[PDB]
Amino acid sequence: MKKYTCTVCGYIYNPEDGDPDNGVNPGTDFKDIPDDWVCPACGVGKDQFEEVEE
Ligand SMILES: [Fe+2]
Repeated sequence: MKKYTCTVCGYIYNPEDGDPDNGVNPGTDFKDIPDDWVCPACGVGKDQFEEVEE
């Protein structure tokens, strides 16, 4: 799974860690995160994130 970054603030979503305090368990691919989740650092929608190509 690839990491995704919030293109508004720079936060990085790492699938190995998830975002558990907001219901995203470690091991969740970004596309499977429920679509109403927002960036935990600035609050913008998932549509402002982009795949980080390794
Ligand atoms: Fe953000």
